[PDB]
Amino acid sequence: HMSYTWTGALITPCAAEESKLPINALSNSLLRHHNMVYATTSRSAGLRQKKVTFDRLQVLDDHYRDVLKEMKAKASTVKAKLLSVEEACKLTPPHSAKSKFGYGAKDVRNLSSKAVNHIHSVWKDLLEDTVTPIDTTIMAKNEVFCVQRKPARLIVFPDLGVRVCEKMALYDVVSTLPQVVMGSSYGFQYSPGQRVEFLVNTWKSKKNPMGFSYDTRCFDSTVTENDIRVEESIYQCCDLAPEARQAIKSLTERLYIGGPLTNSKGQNCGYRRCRASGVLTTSCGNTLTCYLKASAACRAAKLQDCTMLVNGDDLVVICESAGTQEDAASLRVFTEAMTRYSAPPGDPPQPEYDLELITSCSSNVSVAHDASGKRVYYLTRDPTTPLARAAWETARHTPVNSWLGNIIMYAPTLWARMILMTHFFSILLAQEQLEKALDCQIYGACYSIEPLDLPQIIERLHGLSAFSLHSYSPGEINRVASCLRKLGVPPLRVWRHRARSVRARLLSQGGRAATCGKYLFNWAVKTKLKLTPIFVAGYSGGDIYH
Ligand SMILES: COC1=NC(=O)C(c2cc(C(C)(C)C)c(OC)c3cc(-c4ccc(NS(C)(=O)=O)cc4)cnc23)=CC1
Ligand SMILES: [Zn+2]
Repeated sequence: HMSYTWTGALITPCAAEESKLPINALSNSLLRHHNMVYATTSRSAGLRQKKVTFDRLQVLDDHYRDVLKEMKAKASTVKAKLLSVEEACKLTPPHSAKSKFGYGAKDVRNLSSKAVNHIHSVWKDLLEDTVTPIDTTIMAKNEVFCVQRKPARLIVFPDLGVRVCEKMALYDVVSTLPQVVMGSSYGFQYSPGQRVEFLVNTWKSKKNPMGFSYDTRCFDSTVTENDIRVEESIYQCCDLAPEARQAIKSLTERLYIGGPLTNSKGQNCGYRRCRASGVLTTSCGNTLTCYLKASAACRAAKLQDCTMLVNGDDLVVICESAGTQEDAASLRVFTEAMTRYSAPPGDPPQPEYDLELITSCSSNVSVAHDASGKRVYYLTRDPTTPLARAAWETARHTPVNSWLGNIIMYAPTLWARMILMTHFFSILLAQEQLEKALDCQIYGACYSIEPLDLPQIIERLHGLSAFSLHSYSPGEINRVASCLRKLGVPPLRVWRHRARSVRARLLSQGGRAATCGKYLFNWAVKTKLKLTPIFVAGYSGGDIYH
């Protein structure tokens, strides 16, 4: 039961690949230590192949089937609708991978006869064929990081035509099922603001709180045939159209369980026997399989009052502490159970006795103060990776504007407000690309956002408080400061001086730009202004556009 079998054919790119940070005129106003920032390519694919290739041994006990029986009971109350070709076509990202059968994502979005005719033949094939493995494409992702050098992550996806079919069979499923089965444990339903409220209320609900996070060493590669069939059986509990059931069974058997891996150049690289990173059910499947293994492992560990928060492969549990030694013991039992279930860790979990110390989805809770001086909890993260990607997006146009997603998801943070908002707003002013809508990614889902609508969007995700936050924790201040030192980012005082200019330039433009300057940059001025008023699921790898 190997996660992958290989032939020897290399994972090849489509176009030109850049590993070194591209430098332009705006580069130095953000980052000086350019050699620190790199992007991954198909060059490092071989190392990834080695890492992701291992044999999986599973030992399923009564807690596992007990939890599963509960999940299947909740899943049977779900009703899911079969999407139409048109409905599925409209949920396709505009810069999604083109089909091998002619047409592209925009052809799809325009409901073009060539595309719609092809989508109709794939659907017919799924309904009349449940054995033939569906061909997938293996590709190295091009992602930006800071040093300490990671090998390129892999993306395995079926043809665009198959992807519109997955949308027809499972879009309403992956959207409604995780919330029913897992309830408040399902994280992809929360805004960052509601994610905080949940965590804080959870920590406050425990007498002696204890929290930990669980990082699976390459989760996708640990997902076995069993796990994918289990997922299908969960989906099959729903009230589904007969066409949908059949389509789910064929997509599972032919695509989701495994299949052959093809490079961009058309060769066979090998065979997959685990989770495909670029399928509609990647997020949902991973969330179900993580929650199923962790809930069962919580019971195996006899963990008092387990409160989970699962997002794909990221797990955060908050429970009742039994002292640092018994808690350390319990987590070993948990890690033993998780490994038996074929979900071992990279770094084994550590008990945390302070909410602000648990690392949930590369983020953590932190405290600052509002206008009234009231202690306010918000979500932040290490600015290293966001700032390194921001540097890439200063000289290169990407299909995903990470700086835009980082401004959205981390709006009340010190770093996103001071550096990211300032830098990119001066760029948008200079180019007059302020009214131009930009494509970004949130929870793995593709979004087209008008940058001038940012104060409206931020208020709706965090509240007016995000525009009034101050007096940040010294632990947070120091993480940012040390990061600014690492990458060679100008200090915060430089950014406050720059934000005054951005704000002054923004008021002069009037309209939404004046609101942008008034709400986003109010923190920079010595004469403050009275700021007034103006989430369902995660689709990581799912190929979804809203
Ligand atoms: C640059 O654009 C950004 N867009 C985003 O959506 C976020 C973001 C933020 C957060 C918060 C803690 C701030 C709420 C996340 O946690 C829920 C997020 C969790 C994820 C996430 C994605 C995939 C998976 N699991 S998987 C690999 O597919 O199996 C698990 C979690 C993605 N983005 C998250 C940050 C930056
Ligand atoms: Zn039992």
